[PDB]
Amino acid sequence: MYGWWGRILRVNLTTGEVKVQEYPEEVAKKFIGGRGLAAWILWNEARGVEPLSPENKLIFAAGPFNGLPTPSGGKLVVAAKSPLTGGYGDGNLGTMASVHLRRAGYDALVVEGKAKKPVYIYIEDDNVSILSAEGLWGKTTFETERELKEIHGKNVGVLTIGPAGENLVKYAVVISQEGRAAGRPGMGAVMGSKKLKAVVIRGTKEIPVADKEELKKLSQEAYNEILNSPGYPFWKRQGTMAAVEWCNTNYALPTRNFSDGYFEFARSIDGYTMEGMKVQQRGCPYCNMPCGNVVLDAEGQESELDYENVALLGSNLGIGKLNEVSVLNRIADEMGMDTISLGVSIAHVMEAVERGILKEGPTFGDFKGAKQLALDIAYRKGELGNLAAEGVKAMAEKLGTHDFAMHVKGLEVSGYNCYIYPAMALAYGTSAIGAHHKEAWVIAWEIGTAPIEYKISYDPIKAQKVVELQRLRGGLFEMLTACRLPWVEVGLSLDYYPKLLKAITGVTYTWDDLYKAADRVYSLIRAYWVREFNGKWDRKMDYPPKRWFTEGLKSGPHKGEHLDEKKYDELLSEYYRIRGWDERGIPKKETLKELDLDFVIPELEKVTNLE
Amino acid sequence: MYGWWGRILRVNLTTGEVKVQEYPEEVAKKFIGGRGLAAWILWNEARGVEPLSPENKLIFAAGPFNGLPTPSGGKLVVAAKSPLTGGYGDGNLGTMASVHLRRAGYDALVVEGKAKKPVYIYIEDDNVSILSAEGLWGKTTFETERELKEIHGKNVGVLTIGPAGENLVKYAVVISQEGRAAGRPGMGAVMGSKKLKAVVIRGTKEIPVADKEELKKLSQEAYNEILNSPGYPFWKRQGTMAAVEWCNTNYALPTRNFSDGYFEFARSIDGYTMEGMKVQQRGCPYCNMPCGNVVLDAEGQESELDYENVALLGSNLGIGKLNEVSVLNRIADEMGMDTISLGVSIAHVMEAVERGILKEGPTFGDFKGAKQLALDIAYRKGELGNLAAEGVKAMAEKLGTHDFAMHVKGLEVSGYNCYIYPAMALAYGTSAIGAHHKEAWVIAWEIGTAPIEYKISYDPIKAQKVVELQRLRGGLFEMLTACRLPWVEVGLSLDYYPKLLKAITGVTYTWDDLYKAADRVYSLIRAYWVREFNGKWDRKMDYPPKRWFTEGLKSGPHKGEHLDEKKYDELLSEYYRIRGWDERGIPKKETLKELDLDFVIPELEKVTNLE
Ligand code: SF4
Ligand code: SF4
Repeated sequence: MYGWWGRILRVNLTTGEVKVQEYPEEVAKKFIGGRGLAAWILWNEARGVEPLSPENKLIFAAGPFNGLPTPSGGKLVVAAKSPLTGGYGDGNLGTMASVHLRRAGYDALVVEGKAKKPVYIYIEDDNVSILSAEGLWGKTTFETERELKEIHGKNVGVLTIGPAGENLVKYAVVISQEGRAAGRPGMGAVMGSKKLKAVVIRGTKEIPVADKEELKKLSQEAYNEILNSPGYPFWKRQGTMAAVEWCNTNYALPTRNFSDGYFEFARSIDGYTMEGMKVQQRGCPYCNMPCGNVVLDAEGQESELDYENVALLGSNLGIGKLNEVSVLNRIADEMGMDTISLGVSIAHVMEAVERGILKEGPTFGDFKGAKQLALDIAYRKGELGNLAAEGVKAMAEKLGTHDFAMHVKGLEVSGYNCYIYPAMALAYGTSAIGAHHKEAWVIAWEIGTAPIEYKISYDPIKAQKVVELQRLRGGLFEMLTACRLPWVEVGLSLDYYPKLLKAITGVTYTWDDLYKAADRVYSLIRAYWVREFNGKWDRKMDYPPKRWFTEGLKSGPHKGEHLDEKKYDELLSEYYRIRGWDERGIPKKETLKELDLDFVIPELEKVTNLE
Repeated sequence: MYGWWGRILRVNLTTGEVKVQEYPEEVAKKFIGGRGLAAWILWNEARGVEPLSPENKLIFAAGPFNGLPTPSGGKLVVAAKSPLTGGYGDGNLGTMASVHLRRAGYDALVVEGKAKKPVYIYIEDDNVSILSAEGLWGKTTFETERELKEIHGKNVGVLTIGPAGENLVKYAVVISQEGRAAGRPGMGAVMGSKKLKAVVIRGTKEIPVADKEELKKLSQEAYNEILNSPGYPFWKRQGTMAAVEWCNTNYALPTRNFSDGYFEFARSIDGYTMEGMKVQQRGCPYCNMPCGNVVLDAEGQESELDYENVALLGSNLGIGKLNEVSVLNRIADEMGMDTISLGVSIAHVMEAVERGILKEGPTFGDFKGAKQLALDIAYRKGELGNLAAEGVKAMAEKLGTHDFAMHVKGLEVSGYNCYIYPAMALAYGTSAIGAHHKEAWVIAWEIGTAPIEYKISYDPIKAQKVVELQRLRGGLFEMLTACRLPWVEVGLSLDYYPKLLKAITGVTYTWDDLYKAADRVYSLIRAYWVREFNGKWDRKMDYPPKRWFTEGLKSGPHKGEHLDEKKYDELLSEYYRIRGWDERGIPKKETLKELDLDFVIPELEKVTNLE
């Protein structure tokens, strides 16, 4: 076997047992890695488990591209049954831990059980130990990684959780290298529930490559193509922050809990403003187009800015000064909580306060109040911090505020306001893990323009475009696993991927093979949700928030415009037709058989009727 | 088996293999623990090795008293073939590592081999790992322990080496809890030679004891006997520092490389001065008479003062301000170098400089110059610092200054100047590990008074006294292994010891059994020296420094007086007569047989003729 090790590191925190599981080359070829491998593991090992119980499996899954010098191939997938959504949950982050896990001889790391006290997992090739982290517990993510490196050396990959993870904030994430984050659906809370403070990894092994020279050649070509792309200069300057102006121009910038798609103060929180306050730039392993832009916040502290962070903690909160939004951003990284769900939870509180629903709490534009709430959420201080720490779905159940609860499947909607964007609304509605733009950022195509540089339509071809994008963004890139931005942003040819894959693994994958592996992952993931939800499931699970159907844009040429539910419903049926799912969004028996998921049928039938 | 576990933790840094060695209860009964067990291990496993080579064995040996709540029972022996003397070397320190090692299920820890890069050993009960210490290398002992606890928590025992150990200073030691030190004969250099930066230990097991109720009863009585002793109040005030005035009054205070036994500025570095500058008091585990007296030095830094540190870095260097001596003391602790050998080496340089033998270097009374040289020794910076880092024996050979090289067997003489004290000179001459007062502080008995509160003689009875004290101090207390101070200083009855040993192990030891066990250890150690010296050995190996014969006291009523060679030689023969050793200081065959050391005979016969 080349590329894949066929090895998965297993750590049981309850028993202290550490072992290496060998999985068949057939499974590796069939699921490829990252999310695929994770979905296979969770389907088999997390049936009916409580997300915060010792039985949940915390998975760190790499893929064949990882550990090797592949173009922006320093990504890693973190997965577990989600404490926020109750379904399959995952996330991705660039981190040296990805390079080291693979160079240490493993394709993935699976943590089960729960330690008796705070501990961290140490991995140096074949030497794996569960060590006491009593001294680290309570420290920020930044401080935890800094201290671990002060002991073991700079040459290690470190994954940590901060107080939000330790306190089981439902959208707590895993942090690496002060800025890289993974696991919006609460991977950080699953990590915290096991009393797992960090993971330190070092690898030195040579990963067996089927064609060393092709690999080295293809990689050099791709790097050069990136360096020579016309978008490279502007990408180097603004990175994802170029989307603030682009979204504002197109009425897609979430403003005041998604109330409007335009923000009057977007310029003072945009990419140009960011350029003027940038002090450093860093990136993920093996990437020659770094986009981790670091600024100084209002308190003079370094903060790494990404578009989503700014959109959800800036315009979405009615906060118009980038230096202030940057303080909130830093807090999220330090505490280890998702900037998106954090911002949407805060915005939800702000709307409830302005409406008189909540007697106390911050209002839109209130930076000091937003900062205090962010901190109270991470430390679960007071009734408000505790409520908001649960996310908008849970919070809305308690407050009767479902009308303005911006989420899909319990996962908070990200940085694109879709009052007039049917395809993007469908992307959020059908995202495998819950509302996220990860799997299909189709709004650009719907508009005809993109950040590096209108008539509302429900054409069934939009459902086809979303499935196509999900195959690449929610499948391929989450399985390799590698950054999708070189392709998305600078236009690196997708042809490099199946070639790099054969050069590495020696297996020839055609685009249809890849499209099929991605579809298998999608149906398996959906199957997981259906099974864990005990068959209680229908098409409404794939609907975007009610706000986009009952309210419209508040300003500009498109004022009053919104989504037509009837037409959205028809577009959803088209999505199901293309995926081979029934009108409830559940995979059909024939579809499962065709995707080599026969094993799913018996289990799903114990819970509902299949078609 | 009670008391002893009969288990030794084994760590091979070259191969990375960790295993547990079981040894018979008969060996445990025979050698008891600590130095006894260490001597057994070195005899069998450090045969013909280079002290700084991977084959040398670094031993951390505890005894049956350790890990249990025994009066001042938190001591630990650190042993290995010495890079300073070439013979058997060991030292002792109080440390929570002692409590933890034994509660983790081990009687001792033996480290062999050499790591490719800096590492530290982590022990938590049965979970043992070799971890990267690449970020730690180069840090002071204080900072190393502090950082390790910032990761693993406060409930651990830690042993570290500082830059002096890393740089292989010949008298580098192992440090714990910013003040406790062990291994004057270079144990820190052996540790540094293996690229072992630290040992972190945690133990939670219940150590099996034969009679828990009697152990509890005896310990409470002993603790109360200490509290209620007439010497307790003055001890709590001055600790070992009371010896500065006592030695000065009796012309035993090493002054200017032992040139005199009287120092004109002794009051300014004495116990009363120490009391006026004490800011804290620390101690070893399970001790109710803590003696780690912490003062602020001339630089406002904390420094724990012990008599020897002050005598050898103060009066011995012509430095009369305690705050300045405390700066040197702190450097010795931070760097991890023996204060005694450091001071004697610096003192040697000062005399050579003032005699014009050395053209560059500090002179007596030169604090600034002494500080710079101490730092240069730790970092092996320059010709002078590298030379002094070798110790006086090696340094004297190069400079041809043997006439004033104060050492015995290559270990520098400690804090008692013996121009007029034959028994104490015999104590230094016959000390099992080289010049040290550890095994027999007979000078107090020789004069008739003690710090806690004369006509020179060579009576044969003085050799008997030295043997008796060696049995207790170099044997019993190094085997239990427990602090000898409660007995020496406040008069704790020695009768508690055999009784406590019985309550713990279930085995009865009469005083004759203990004397025999101690004599067995003394002959096995002497046999190790002879064998490692390839048979090149004679009575002059047990001679005190030449200066005590060729010069006399420079002050007071005893001005001009010194030791007589012929008379000392007869006293030494009396010592051998009592020990059953021949006129070359080598154990006789019948003595070895009597002490159950038959196995030693064949090995000694390959290098010399036995009697
Ligand atoms: S483009 Fe940005 S997110 Fe992608 S690998 Fe490079 S630094 Fe990481
Ligand atoms: S008397 Fe001093 S050296 Fe002995 S155990 Fe107590 S604190 Fe340690």
